[PDB]
Amino acid sequence: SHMLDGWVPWPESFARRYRAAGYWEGRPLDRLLRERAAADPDRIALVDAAGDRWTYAELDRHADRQAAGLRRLGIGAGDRVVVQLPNTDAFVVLFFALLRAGAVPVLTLPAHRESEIVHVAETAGATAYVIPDVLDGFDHRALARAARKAVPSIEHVLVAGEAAEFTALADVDAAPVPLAEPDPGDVALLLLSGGTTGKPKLIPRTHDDYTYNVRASAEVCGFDSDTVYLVVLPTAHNFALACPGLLGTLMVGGTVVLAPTPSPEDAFELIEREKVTATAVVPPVALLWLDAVEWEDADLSSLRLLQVGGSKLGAEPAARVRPALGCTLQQVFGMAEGLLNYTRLDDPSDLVIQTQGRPLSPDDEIRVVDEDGRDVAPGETGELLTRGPYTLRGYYRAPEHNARTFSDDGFYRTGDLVRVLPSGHLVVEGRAKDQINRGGDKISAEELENHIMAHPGVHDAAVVGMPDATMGERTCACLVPRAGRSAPAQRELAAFLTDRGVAAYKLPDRVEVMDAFPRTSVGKTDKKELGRRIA
Ligand SMILES: Nc1ncnc2c1ncn2[C@@H]1O[C@H](COP(=O)(O)OC(=O)c2ccccc2)[C@@H](O)[C@H]1O
Ligand SMILES: [Mg+2]
Repeated sequence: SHMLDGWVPWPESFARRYRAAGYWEGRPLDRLLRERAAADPDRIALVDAAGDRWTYAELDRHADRQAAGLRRLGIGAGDRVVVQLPNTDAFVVLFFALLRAGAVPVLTLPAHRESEIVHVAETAGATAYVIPDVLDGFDHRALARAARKAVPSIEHVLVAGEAAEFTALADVDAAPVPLAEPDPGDVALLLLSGGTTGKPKLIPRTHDDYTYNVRASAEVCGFDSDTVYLVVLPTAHNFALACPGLLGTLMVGGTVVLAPTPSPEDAFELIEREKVTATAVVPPVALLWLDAVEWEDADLSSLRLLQVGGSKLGAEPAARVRPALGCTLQQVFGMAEGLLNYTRLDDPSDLVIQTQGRPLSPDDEIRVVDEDGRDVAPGETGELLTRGPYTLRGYYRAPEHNARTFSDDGFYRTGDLVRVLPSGHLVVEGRAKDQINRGGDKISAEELENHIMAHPGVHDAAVVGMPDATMGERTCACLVPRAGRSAPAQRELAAFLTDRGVAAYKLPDRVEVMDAFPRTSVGKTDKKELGRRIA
């Protein structure tokens, strides 16, 4: 019996291998803090952007108090809680308090709006929603009111700030209570995938596979008690949470330092002030920092490791990382679904510059296949399929999408196009999935098309990616105007999408209007040819 239904557990044969190999160590996710705080209670665990800092024993205690307060509210074993918080200490405490209460965090980003939040809350049948009050000029409590009208299961709303009619997250606090450990083979959290279908999809990560993700990534990244990790991406991003992210920093006893934004203004000062040794960024932020050192005077010398992932860093800026930033580059080809590829920190610089890494686990299995599903010859380009000790066997409550996306023997189809080199390192060559990668931000084309076509002037919509030198891809919305009406232009369509509740990173960069969409045989919209007609 598993505490949650709607997910697809590993076959018992694989489970026994991964336990025998020491990958699945049988420990709840919250135990990495409990254990580090018992051994190093007085070490500084967490620093925020203001300079406020907390020990391991203070983090562990506060998480115990907030787990107790959550239970006084009825948020307990197996309930799903949508979490949408900025890079604050409030997120870190709530993450471990939800785990210790038995609740399942459903992690969303600050940029997500009503469309994403309502669907994610509905799919998970979430019983609570955790928000800030106002962030980047948006009042998230308005969003929480709209979410509660569409999703009746939401009983509580916890606000990191002025809670209005809702519950203040700071008041969720009570004397610690003995709370039962969860089964380590159960789902610990739900991640939001970037998406390839009309509706976002949630990824269950179990305690055993996510601990191993964190533990093995910290080993390969040299994370130790002397690591000062700067959280530049959102705390809810798998990359900054667990690869090794903040959980890996806390697992080994380093210091987590929270950045409010990735701008040099904020990031470079925290690196100088806190003596940050490691961080992780997307390539657009990499290029910015690579530029900004020529007019910023911050001392960044404590930097030892810059991870760059989410999209492919080019070889020319990759080669600039050591001269400009004085640190080692690690390319990270990962996914919230599982498989992580890392360059090794002592790889020859050729491989750190030209490749996106090699798999994290000895039991990560890699297949590269052609259109006919057939394995390619060595060193040819095909679609990557993967199976392993921390890669999901199925999305959460998405059986139709599961039947298209995983092979009969359990291989997850990444939708990425790759080459495997003789050393085992991968080179990302492109994408088979219909998903735009806008500076690391993933845009499901089908989701956005369903949004655009709901506009009264749009009949059909085909969303196509465009190369961009600094963003990697931008978004073009190709529109067939509704019969005898005028399709909207770029600013009006963007305004319609915002009020419909679409995250701002999914707003099209460009609008193209045409009479019909190029079609292949079988009658599907040819977006390879649109990529040409719109050029
Ligand atoms: N270094 C890279 N080069 C080229 N493409 C990369 C890449 N890293 C991710 N990708 C692409 O993002 C997809 C997964 O994105 P996701 O938002 O779930 O998480 C990371 O994006 C993510 C999660 C954990 C660690 C790192 C990135 C991958 O399938 C791939 O298409
Ligand atoms: Mg340095």
